[PDB]
Amino acid sequence: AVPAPNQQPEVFCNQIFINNEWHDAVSRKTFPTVNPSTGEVICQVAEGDKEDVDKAVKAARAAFQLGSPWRRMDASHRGRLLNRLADLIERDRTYLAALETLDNGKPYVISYLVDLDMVLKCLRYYAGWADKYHGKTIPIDGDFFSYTRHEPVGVCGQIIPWNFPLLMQAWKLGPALATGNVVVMKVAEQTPLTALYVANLIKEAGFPPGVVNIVPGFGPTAGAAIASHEDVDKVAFTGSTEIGRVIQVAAGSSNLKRVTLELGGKSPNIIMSDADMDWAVEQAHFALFFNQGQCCCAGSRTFVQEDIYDEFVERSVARAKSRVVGNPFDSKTEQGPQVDETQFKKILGYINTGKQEGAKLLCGGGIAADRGYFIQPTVFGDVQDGMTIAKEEIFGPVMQILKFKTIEEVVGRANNSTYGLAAAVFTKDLDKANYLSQALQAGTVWVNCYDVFGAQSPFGGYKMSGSGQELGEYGLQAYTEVKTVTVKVPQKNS
Amino acid sequence: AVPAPNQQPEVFCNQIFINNEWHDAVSRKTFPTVNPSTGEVICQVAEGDKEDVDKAVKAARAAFQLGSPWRRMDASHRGRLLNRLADLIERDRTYLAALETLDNGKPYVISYLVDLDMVLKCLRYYAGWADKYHGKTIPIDGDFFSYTRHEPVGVCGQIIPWNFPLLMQAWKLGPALATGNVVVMKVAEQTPLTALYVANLIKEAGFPPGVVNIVPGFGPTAGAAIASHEDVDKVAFTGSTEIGRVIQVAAGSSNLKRVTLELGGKSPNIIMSDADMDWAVEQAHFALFFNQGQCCCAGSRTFVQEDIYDEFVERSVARAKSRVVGNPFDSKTEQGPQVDETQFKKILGYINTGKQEGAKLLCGGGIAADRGYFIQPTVFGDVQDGMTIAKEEIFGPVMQILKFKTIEEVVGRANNSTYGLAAAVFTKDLDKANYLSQALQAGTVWVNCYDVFGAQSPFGGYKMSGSGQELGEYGLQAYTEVKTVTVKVPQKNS
Amino acid sequence: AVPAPNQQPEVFCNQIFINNEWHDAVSRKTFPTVNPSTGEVICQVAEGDKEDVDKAVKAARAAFQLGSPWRRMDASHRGRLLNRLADLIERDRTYLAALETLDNGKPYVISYLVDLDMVLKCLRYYAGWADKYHGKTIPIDGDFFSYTRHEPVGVCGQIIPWNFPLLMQAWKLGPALATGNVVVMKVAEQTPLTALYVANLIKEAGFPPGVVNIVPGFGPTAGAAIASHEDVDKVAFTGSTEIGRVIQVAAGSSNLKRVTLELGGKSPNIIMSDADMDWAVEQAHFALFFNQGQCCCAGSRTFVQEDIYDEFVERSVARAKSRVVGNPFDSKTEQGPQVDETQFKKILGYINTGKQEGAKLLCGGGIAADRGYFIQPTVFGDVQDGMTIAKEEIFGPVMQILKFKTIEEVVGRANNSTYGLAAAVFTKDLDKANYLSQALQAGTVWVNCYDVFGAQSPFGGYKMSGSGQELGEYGLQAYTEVKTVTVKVPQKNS
Amino acid sequence: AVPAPNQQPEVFCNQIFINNEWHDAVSRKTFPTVNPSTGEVICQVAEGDKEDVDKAVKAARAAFQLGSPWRRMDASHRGRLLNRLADLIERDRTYLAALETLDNGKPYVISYLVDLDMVLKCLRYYAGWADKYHGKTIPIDGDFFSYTRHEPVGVCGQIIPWNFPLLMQAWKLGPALATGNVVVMKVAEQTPLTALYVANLIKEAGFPPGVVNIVPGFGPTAGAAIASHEDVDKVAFTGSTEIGRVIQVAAGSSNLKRVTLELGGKSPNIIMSDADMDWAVEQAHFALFFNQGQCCCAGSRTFVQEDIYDEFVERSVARAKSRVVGNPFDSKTEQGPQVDETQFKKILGYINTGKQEGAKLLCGGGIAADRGYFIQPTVFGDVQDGMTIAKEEIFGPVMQILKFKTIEEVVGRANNSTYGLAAAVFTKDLDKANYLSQALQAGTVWVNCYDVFGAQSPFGGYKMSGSGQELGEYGLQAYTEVKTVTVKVPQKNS
Repeated sequence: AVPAPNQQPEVFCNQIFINNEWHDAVSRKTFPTVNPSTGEVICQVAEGDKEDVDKAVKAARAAFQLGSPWRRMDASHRGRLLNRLADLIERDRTYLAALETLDNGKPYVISYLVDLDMVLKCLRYYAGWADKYHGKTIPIDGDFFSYTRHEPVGVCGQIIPWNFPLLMQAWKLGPALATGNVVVMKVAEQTPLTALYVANLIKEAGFPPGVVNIVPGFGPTAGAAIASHEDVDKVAFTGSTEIGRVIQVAAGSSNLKRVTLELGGKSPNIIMSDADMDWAVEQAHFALFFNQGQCCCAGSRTFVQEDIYDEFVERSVARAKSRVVGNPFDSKTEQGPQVDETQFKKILGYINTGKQEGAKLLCGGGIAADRGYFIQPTVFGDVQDGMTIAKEEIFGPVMQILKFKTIEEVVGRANNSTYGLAAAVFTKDLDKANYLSQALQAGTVWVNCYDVFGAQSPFGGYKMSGSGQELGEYGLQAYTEVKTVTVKVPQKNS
Repeated sequence: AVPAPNQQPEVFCNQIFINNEWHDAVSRKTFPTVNPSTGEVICQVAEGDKEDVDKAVKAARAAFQLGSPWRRMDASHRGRLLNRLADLIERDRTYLAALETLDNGKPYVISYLVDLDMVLKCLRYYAGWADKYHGKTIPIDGDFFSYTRHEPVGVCGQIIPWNFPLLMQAWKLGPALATGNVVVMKVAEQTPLTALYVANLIKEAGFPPGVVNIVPGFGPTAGAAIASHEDVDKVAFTGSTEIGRVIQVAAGSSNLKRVTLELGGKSPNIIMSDADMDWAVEQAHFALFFNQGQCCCAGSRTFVQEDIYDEFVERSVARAKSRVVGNPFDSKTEQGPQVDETQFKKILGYINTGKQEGAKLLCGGGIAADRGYFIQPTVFGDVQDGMTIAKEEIFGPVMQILKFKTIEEVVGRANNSTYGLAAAVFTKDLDKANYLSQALQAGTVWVNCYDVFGAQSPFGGYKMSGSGQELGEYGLQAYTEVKTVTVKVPQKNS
Repeated sequence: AVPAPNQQPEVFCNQIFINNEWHDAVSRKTFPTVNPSTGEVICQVAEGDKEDVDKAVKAARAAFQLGSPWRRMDASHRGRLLNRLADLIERDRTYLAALETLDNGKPYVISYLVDLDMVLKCLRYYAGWADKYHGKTIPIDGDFFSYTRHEPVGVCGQIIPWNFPLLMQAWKLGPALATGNVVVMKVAEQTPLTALYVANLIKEAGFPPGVVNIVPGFGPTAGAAIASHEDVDKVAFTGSTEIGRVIQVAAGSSNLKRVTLELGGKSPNIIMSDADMDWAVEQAHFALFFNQGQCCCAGSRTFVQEDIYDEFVERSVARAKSRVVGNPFDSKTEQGPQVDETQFKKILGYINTGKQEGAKLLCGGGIAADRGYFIQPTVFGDVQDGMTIAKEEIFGPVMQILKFKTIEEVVGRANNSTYGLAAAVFTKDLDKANYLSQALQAGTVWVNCYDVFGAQSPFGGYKMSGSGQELGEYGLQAYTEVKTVTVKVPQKNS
Repeated sequence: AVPAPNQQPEVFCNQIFINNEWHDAVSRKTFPTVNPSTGEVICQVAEGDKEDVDKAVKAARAAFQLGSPWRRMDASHRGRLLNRLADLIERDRTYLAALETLDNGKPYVISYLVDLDMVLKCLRYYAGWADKYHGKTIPIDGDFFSYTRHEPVGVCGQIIPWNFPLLMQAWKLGPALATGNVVVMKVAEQTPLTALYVANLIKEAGFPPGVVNIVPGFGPTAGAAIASHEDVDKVAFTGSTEIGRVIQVAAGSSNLKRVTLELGGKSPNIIMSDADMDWAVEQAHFALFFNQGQCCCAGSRTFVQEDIYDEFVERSVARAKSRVVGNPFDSKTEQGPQVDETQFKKILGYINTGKQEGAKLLCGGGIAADRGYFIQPTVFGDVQDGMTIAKEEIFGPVMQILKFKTIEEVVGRANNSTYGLAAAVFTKDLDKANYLSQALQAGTVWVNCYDVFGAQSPFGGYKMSGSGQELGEYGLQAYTEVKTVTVKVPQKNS
């Protein structure tokens, strides 16, 4: 049941949001955001820079000041506000679902039923954490009373990617606002629209000004300015592992601000011989092709037991070949366009490599439309560990199927990586399930499923997949400062 | 590798322990504790009464007075004391292993390698909990500072059975002492020796007088006294499903003191068709025959799938037929005698019942010795739910094997009981394992194992199997009082 | 700013609520519920007995069936529904505020701005706990995977008082429904109306039938039946210190069900010489007189240091003499009538006793109106520890003001009580505030404030003040079953 | 009770510790360690470089290999070893305390009763954590079983400063080893000796080889090697606020490893007029002069209310004049030498700096002995906020006393700092303490005490005092990896 979408929704916000006010870039410069389906320009947006960031950072600090409305306000009320924002976004659910599809290109039915469901659940989840994250009282030695304060970290720099525009915004705002922090958020130049409108609903929710500031622009400028700002207490970056090094390097060189990173991966989806064929075939397909393959934890490495390899591939190629590519607003469409031309050509260049590298091209491999950034659902067979496509994150509709024999083999090959964001195991065996979920060096291991995220379930990565987690209770840690207060008492008793 | 035991351990203690001092029964009355292997008197024991109990409560009450050494005592020092006690106990491990065997009858190997092993770990485990059970600080509405204190409940009465004299003493003292309570313990008339000697080590450990008081005697008097005393803040009793209520009523009529209970069961052992036969066979035998059948969580109902019944049964009979019964001090001895004659004829009585009821006796079924309380390992086959041996806890080396076809059937038959202390499933299938562990109404579900107890692993029970928990972090709850302190402050800030 | 009250609200529910269906008593018997403002009979109400409780429990048990909608419901969905209930309550806030006044007598202004406010926040608070109450994974010894399940406890009997009809029901339902339990609630005969109407909203919110069953009636009939029921897993009773015991034996003598008690007290309010007169006096007045003095934790023992005693006493009388008593619906009315004649004659009888005992009657001491159950704000001075009025909870608008000299002294006298529900200390000294806050044997200690409850803050009592606590995260414990699942794994690694 | 020390303790360890083996530098290079009391060379010590570090890292990685002794080791057993290690350290308490003063310069009496006491307390505390850091089970939406695993981070690099050689080592090893990590530790060129001797005990303790590896040497070499190594999973650096920056970038450019920082401070000690003068003055002296001024959290900023300033100043200057400087092995000595010549000149330059700035030198201000790096207890008065001595951490026995008027004023002046490690308030008023403990922007606030550290008490910092904390349960956060495991289940039920 998905409400009919407005295929050309009108855009109301396209500037810089500061102190619950809409501003032009200081420079007066703007950038265009494009429809990835047509290549056409949707509209112009304010191009924020250092001076816009400072303005935003000045607004946040003063809103984070002791005695300020936001700082004094009940922890319970912060959650009421978060619930309100949830209420209003739901009110604007059909519109936002269409605008997200318009700028990002993901099919509307997904935008409505998945992305916007997940946004509502995440904000409502964190509303419930607002007054339920407690510090401790500590039975310290001697005649002393010791307790801890879990205060907000402060002015939080937040940079999010384009693959899940709205839900990334929610994943960040949730714990930061539930914990009493203020935010200056940097949104992706490819998909800044839905976040700019939500800032409107942030305003409509009742949130005081300066608590959430969004500065649209470009990474190296706005993004870098935040990463370098001397009055920013923490920066959360989600995006290319390349810029990540940039963020951490600038961060130590600015003020030693608190830095958490959530980068890419090359997630292994391991199908053991005793797996349910039909189910593993469909979850494997979803695992890689979901969101036009542009998922942090896409199952881009399909290991299949040799005894079943041929059948699995067969069904996967059949499955892949049936995937409907086209208008995201068309109910039948399973896959919309790639986010942008650069990414578009990047994936094509990967496929090209895969071919020359010797991987067996079984289907797709080229452009799926003369218009927009469409790429055919591509499946490579007989993929090797050394192949470029089997090592580098493609972030596209390119499926990699590797052949293995034993469980000891797949663990080492799966774990032989610089990444460790996610992984999955398909098997009926209890000991196989447990062996693997323990042995795989991943921040998330799915068993007989894939891409199952819960508002209560954390999402963190290992190795070069970064640090820190998202969702669940763990999220509140990186947005909180712990203060210990140890008071001298007349005489301690148990 | 077990050190040669003293088959004739000398007993140093047989009096009443109050305020780190040994007292004579106020009545001057004593009773004999007897070796279940020979049936002769070990020694005379002070027979505590109400008058001795009152002494103990008064001694305890004073040790818990605000400002006392124990109450002013550092939380971490509390752990050192239990850790010291552990260290003292290890020093006397060989001595204590002999004494427990002498009074209880369990093989010296098990006493040394199992029972005492878990005593050290329980005490060492809870020693680490002493200063790590935190209170909270709560982001309450209004300009207030709210935090909780986890205070000791106060004077705690503890009644423990005879099947695990030392381990039970440790399960109870573990959470009690680490969390700062004081204790008046009543030990089993059948097995008082090891507990009395341990009180002595507590003396040497450095525990302030009154902190632990032990009053040997019988239930209706001593036990009743603790249960009825109007200055007893808590009473922890483990044992008969019958007497437990007496506690709930006797205490619920006195001063509404805290009562948690850990009572008997009829725990079902479910063997699925795809389980490892050899493993299942040896585990099922252990699950029921462990500690001469004298276990609360004995797998007293072995459910076996039709497809594997015959082979499982055959394998079961030989294993039991091979089980070595005799002098507990014999290295080769697998099973000692029942704790006393009352138990011995009682179990004899049950075996008889099955025979009449039509259960197929497959082995054992009679007395294995003309001296001591030895009973033959016995196996009943083709057992049906409605039989008495399938309904009442036998607490002896009598095995019940039931046959089933579907998992939905065994779920219902397994759950159709007044008990719910534990349960087990043996299977290689993941989905069965998850299904059964969830569907089963038991406090503890073992999968592909049995009697797997962790000091860190909690021990609770459903229905009439008792309330409250033992072991793990959950144990400290029942021995802690939560006091909320709410403070007015100038101006509340996040 | 309170909306105009409807002094004669219509009654829409007055029967027995089972399976979201309205039923008459099996016997078809009914009882009258009275307006304490006129004494006149408001309406007739179904008189539930054992037979009706059998009905409800059978509906509850079936609602708790494994595979049932309530059992299968997303934990997050349980939270959505509690939020739905609060929303519908908010829509009917003015109505419920008026029916609560008519049935109970409490001032309309208080019912609206306090009672239903706290009702709404409590429900919204626990809605957020719904999917945040986690079990643990345990690093147990050996090659095992051990974790716990925090399952619902099951069929929960809830017997609630009349002093906070709506808040009490919300206080019980919140955590219970949040942990996935099903409820059979016994409401006060004096106050059945507002809770029955909520029953309508429970149905309207979307709760599956049989998840909540409310059987209004009388204690010895309805109440005892619940307390003795063999298929009830837990009984939560709140009220009379006398009746509480009936519960503990009835349940301990029934099926070993889990039993929580919430009984009265005689909470000491300690005012030190260096306290703020203005603040202390106004709080000391509030502490006892709130809700017509019918609060379990009312500060019925006012200790005032000798140096400030007289000035305080003088001011307290003036304050109470000025307290406006009358029509609860009048904005200027400060104190309405007592809940009923039973309570009415009871407290007069207590005033009588206090006179005979030699307590200094300083104001009031009699009837405040010829119609209804109004009693004058009463103040007794020079109260002594041995006096009846200083030992038994009056639950009326009767204030006791005692004299003391040292901080060492008031602690002994304050803790010299059978109860331990609440306490308070008023002072500007840090060491005095900490010293007393620790040494006071009460589940709740207020500093420079009184009756400060946060839904996030637990509410429990010491000694004979009952067990467990209400509100907070500790509130989820009493409605949870801990299941331990320990699984054998190929090879354990850190 | 202090045992007389060995004033010329023998050195038994002086090389590089890898896999429980003592090795020479690859280069065979050594460096001399100096006695800061005599200025003479104590002995030669192996000078590790990149190559020696690479060896240690591989040996660390090897001990962390899945299926290794340390990885298979029971969490509770991990605790036995830490408890064992502490035991061995206690046994060598007098020797290690002598060596620390010899190498560090702090008074033996303090080394013995403070540092080594604290070292023991840290180890035994974290021993009890080993098996108490639980993961959680999470009520995720859908038919799934979701849980998280808290695995070790891996190879943990630890660079420690010289002011608390043994205590700093413990603070790092404790949490690291309790959670199952392996260590490659860099000890200070000034104070490598006692840390090396412990390595010997670690072996006698029984830790599997490679679990802890200690590399003596220099910062630009060993430290930089560790921070840049591609196989070190996390780097924790403690020391110079300047160097702290170098680590974060090298780590950002190396392998994006986890980096926690603990830098310098300029902690404000705020004395209110109503504080206890005598207590305040002796604590204020201690707050700064402890450990020859060489504490990151030194009360280097003493704010005194104008009404009591003159007397406080009067009292503090005398107190310092009476402070004994000399041979740390002489019991009467309160203050030994600074750690070295670098530190020695640094403090002289700072004392000169304040002199030039116009700060009133009230006592000391020069060299205190011709031999070794002894410096006169120095007290500056009428210090202004803009002065360098009021802004930069001197890390010497140099006291700065500032004057203030109101509580709101000192709050802004105190918080106006790049540091936020600690703070303290002296007052008898409840509202002032609570107001200030909340408003002070510090990782740790003391009330009426200073330098009160408990193993159970977390130790972190605000602003440019670094990230992450030490001690408490919060100390384990940095040494833990969170893995979420999400399993498809037949049908989820509560």
